[PDB]
Amino acid sequence: MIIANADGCTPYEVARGVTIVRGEGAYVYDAEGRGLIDLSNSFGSVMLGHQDPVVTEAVLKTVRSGVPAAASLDLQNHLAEQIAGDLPGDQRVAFFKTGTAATRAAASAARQVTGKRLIASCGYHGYDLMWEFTPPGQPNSEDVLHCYHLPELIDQVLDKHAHELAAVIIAPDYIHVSPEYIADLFERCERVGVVTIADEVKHGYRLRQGASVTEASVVADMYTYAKGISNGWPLSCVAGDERFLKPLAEFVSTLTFEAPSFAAASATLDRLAELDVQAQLAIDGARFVSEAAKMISTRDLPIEMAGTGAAFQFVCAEEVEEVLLPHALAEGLILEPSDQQYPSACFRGEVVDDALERLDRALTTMAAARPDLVGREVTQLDRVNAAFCQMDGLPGRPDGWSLDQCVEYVTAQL
Amino acid sequence: MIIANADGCTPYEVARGVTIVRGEGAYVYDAEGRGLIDLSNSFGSVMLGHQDPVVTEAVLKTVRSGVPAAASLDLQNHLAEQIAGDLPGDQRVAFFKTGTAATRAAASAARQVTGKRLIASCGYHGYDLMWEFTPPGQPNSEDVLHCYHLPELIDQVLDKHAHELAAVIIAPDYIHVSPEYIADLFERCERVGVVTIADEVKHGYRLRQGASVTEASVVADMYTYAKGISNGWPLSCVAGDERFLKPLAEFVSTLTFEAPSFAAASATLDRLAELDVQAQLAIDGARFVSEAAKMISTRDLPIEMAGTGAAFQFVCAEEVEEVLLPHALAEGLILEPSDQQYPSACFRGEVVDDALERLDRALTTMAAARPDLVGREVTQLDRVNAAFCQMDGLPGRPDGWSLDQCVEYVTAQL
Ligand SMILES: CN[C@@H]1[C@@H](O)[C@@H](O[C@@H]2[C@@H](O)[C@H](O[C@H]3O[C@H]([C@@H](C)O)[C@@H](O)[C@H](O)[C@H]3N)[C@@H](N)C[C@H]2N)OC[C@]1(C)O
Ligand SMILES: CN[C@@H]1[C@@H](O)[C@@H](O[C@@H]2[C@@H](O)[C@H](O[C@H]3O[C@H]([C@@H](C)O)[C@@H](O)[C@H](O)[C@H]3N)[C@@H](N)C[C@H]2N)OC[C@]1(C)O
Ligand SMILES: Cc1ncc(COP(=O)(O)O)c(CN)c1O
Ligand SMILES: Cc1ncc(COP(=O)(O)O)c(CN)c1O
Ligand SMILES: [Cl-]
Ligand SMILES: [Cl-]
Ligand SMILES: [Cl-]
Repeated sequence: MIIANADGCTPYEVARGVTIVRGEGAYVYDAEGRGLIDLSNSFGSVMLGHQDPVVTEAVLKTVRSGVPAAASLDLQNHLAEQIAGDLPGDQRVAFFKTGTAATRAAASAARQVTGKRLIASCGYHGYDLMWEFTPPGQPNSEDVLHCYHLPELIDQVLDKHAHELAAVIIAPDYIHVSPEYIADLFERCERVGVVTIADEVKHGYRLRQGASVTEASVVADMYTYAKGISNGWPLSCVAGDERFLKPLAEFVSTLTFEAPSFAAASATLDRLAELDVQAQLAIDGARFVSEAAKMISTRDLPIEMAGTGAAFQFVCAEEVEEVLLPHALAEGLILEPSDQQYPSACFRGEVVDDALERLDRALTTMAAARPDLVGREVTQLDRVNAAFCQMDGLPGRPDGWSLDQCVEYVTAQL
Repeated sequence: MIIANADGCTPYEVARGVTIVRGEGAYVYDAEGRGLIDLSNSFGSVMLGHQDPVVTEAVLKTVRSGVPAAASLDLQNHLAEQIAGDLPGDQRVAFFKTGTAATRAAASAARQVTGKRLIASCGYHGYDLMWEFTPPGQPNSEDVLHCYHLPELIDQVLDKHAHELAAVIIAPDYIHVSPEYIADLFERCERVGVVTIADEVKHGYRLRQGASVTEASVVADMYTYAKGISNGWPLSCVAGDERFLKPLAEFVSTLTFEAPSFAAASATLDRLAELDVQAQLAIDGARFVSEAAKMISTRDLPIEMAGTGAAFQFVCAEEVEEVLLPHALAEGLILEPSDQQYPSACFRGEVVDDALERLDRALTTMAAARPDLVGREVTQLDRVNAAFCQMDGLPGRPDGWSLDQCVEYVTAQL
């Protein structure tokens, strides 16, 4: 086709054989009027639900005013205050339009302050070539080294380059590793004096009202947000200590301060607080995951639930996931492949029961269509592969694997 | 304040002492209800006028549908077809959210295809550190060399690095240099086989329905657009030959394909065609500039008009511009400093006469407030300084200047 970039982080791939035309709350609707429970939510950018009435009213009033970009100083500063006030310490906030822009800007700030170039990384930070994964110990074309969330690989990069690193940037994750495991990655870098960036683009405002790493007893020099803050409107930020944010003074685009996205984001943060969204998702998602695990068990299918609350995953072999996903779609349940699911604030009350009923039907048709899968075992390699897709790293060194085997595994995935 | 990035390319700086609350058509309105003719138009991102009724209806319908990101395949492909169809050749289109993202992506594509790193540049391509200006012959921190629109500096970089360059990226401009001058910059690079990027972020869809360089008898391997295509909504693109666009397949963000901006952009391109916008601006802007020059002449003030149509500039010393701009604001006319003005499609009919009447009053109060300025001469250095701010380069080597003097001048501006 003529659109060159319809690949990568594009959501709703399971539904490419149907046509989605409307979204409302927890549901999206196809061209035939069928409602589907949406667990993609634009890859987690929709934290409140589609067409949230308060976000929509704020955007509509802003559009109808016609106020041009960079004129709504009170609103822009207010959103910055909202974001900074949820982080421990004294932060300034620089706004961008995508998560990739925010993470590259955070890295650029660290390079400007330290005068160093090399960056070490765990996780996916966006589409820019600076974030392209290369094997352990091999700097990519923009001088970024990738450590795959392993403390031993962080230790190697620190042993060889601690004096040379502008920063370490870590995307936290908690489905397959603990908060203590994530905190240890940050602390190893802090102890040698390396600037830290907590890449909260995925989890910021999803797991709690602020940065996920705060609850892991971590503080970072800079934090990046995008998905959680704006309910599907294109806004992101770097929030961090003044020393690192001052070099971003001129990091501005013509439409950095277009008003509709600021209105959406400020309303989103207020609504997340008002509806107690992250705490309620912890409860409702836990119920979904526990009941899903029970249904899988009674049907003897080779799937395991991992995680809970706002971030959980159907762990299974690729061959099994390729059956699960179409069977769920046929029952009106949209799941993202090779990733966590992304429930929104609308995944509460009867919506959870509706989703469970649809999953129950999908598991029944799956077992009837593919009886050869009933009784199949989930292997260690299934679990490792599922973790590597979800968190873009290894969930610690798997039991029985040497560090060399970990490096060979990761290299083979690229 | 807590917003770290309120500097740089932020529009409406002349109005930082007043509060703008509404925009409609050619006008914005302050908190006291006063209407001001807007010649910033969000630094030229508003090509149709604030709250264009057709763009607004398309956006509102899209917001009210709640359709999530990446679901409106027909609309996304349609916009790509609209853009590619206005360029000679067979293009594919990769979408981004800001002009800076598009120009960095175009440069990255050239690096991927050629396997080379060094880039040569004329003009401003955005806020990323890769676009930070350094003196002639000094590569910046991301291996970009800056040539300041001078053919002799392009020749030096080609003499030293032609075999090494991934691409040359040129932002065209036509206020202070001719289309033939711009074409020569591209042709010098073509002849030695270097990939060319026409950075049309400012002029694409402003001067004609497509790339400005097309009318200068230029073709480029890639083109970047942003300001002209979306009437203030955050959307940009790289449009170019398949060989260069294929490496951008995975250059995607979660909200690359959020629907409101695509609806705005597709409606904007249709409206620009329907209202014959660029041709009509050529006429109305020419009338404004000619009459403005006449009024300046009768009042004997040290200002010269440069350019015409959709892109013109009040050329004067910084000391004079600092009087002109507040005096124009006091008469309800918003001008951008140290740049061209950016009239929109609403700058037609009686709006042009209204703007001329306001300018006439501002010139009268200026002459009465600052009688010492009456009869002052505009110097060569005034003209060169004005060109350097507007086009981020030299308008050819000024008369009587050596190439060394040009290099020293540019170095002193950084
Ligand atoms: C197979 N090589 C992959 C490479 O393709 C790429 O994978 C990304 C992956 O990281 C992204 O996925 C990542 O980002 C998404 C978010 C963007 O929606 C998160 O939801 C998800 O948890 C995270 N794994 C996915 N969206 C696209 C793949 N091409 O980056 C990591 C990698 C291992 O190098
Ligand atoms: C004084 N050093 C400057 C440096 O500050 C910067 O200048 C930019 C300038 O290029 C931009 O201006 C540029 O981009 C704007 C567009 C973005 O609105 C265009 O309208 C304008 O014609 C163009 N000159 C201006 N918006 C911000 C300055 N800091 O980039 C060029 C430079 C010469 O290195
Ligand atoms: C953790 C993380 N960091 C950064 C990014 C990049 O953000 P974006 O897709 O908005 O460019 C992503 C991908 N969305 C992400 O999940
Ligand atoms: C010619 C040119 N190129 C690229 C850019 C960068 O675009 P943006 O401000 O949208 O990031 C600009 C500045 N807007 C520009 O004028
Ligand atoms: Cl709902
Ligand atoms: Cl009007
Ligand atoms: Cl961006």
